[PDB]
Amino acid sequence: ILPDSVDWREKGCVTEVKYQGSCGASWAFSAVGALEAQLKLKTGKLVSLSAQNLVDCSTEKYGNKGCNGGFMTTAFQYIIDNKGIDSDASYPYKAMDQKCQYDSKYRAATCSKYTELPYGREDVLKEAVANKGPVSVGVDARHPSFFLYRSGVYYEPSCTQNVNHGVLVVGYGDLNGKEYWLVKNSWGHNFGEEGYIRMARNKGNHCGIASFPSYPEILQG
Ligand SMILES: CS(=O)(=O)N1CCc2c(c(-c3ccc(Cl)c(C#Cc4cccc(CNCc5ccccc5)c4)c3)nn2CCCN2CCOCC2)C1
Repeated sequence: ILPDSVDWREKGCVTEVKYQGSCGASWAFSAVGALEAQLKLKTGKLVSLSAQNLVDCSTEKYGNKGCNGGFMTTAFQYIIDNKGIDSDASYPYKAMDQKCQYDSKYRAATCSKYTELPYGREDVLKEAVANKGPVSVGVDARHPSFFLYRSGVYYEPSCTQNVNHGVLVVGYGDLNGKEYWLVKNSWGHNFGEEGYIRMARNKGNHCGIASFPSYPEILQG
């Protein structure tokens, strides 16, 4: 039924790794990354979407607090309600809270719907990654080992299933008997493997990778 390995970068569905800096905007980068892939699949164009638009505009009404944190689910609902999100090129990332400056002239995507997956189900997450595209997730990143990660399949014995950092699952695989999730972070290219981390998969929802998964869709019409 499902492929043993997936890597959506190979289909040209994933934009360059971004750098969040001192603004706690991982939630926004995680949401735009998932939508960028659906935009590519639908239109054939790969376009970075504006994380800053989410930080500045998907705020208290959506239970978000910009650089202090937020949620991918309500970021998607903002895009739905707003009938768009701007390109990153038109509305670039400044790592600061700003006045909402959404301009529909520069709309680069819409969102038709989003779907939340069941907590802790790594099987369901695997299916969504294979059959839908990259999936927005949270992870527990409050361990020095995460910040210091350079390469390999990451396993942190003190990790919890409680999440605090948004990332994007762009694939999965197995390196000689160690299964992993292929994860895009937003701490620049100097983090991990060119901005990516391979995180232990089917090890009991390691670091809460499958705790709160969601993905958007852009439908024909
Ligand atoms: C602990 S937990 O794991 O048990 N869990 C408690 C329940 C929970 C968590 C996450 C979640 C999923 C994915 C991510 Cl990436 C994050 C995150 C994060 C993050 C990223 C950067 C910075 C901070 C710092 N935080 C401060 C803050 C204050 C105010 C708002 C936001 C952030 C947090 C959280 N989803 N759900 C369920 C949805 C809750 N609802 C969201 C609203 O309306 C609809 C319902 C966390």
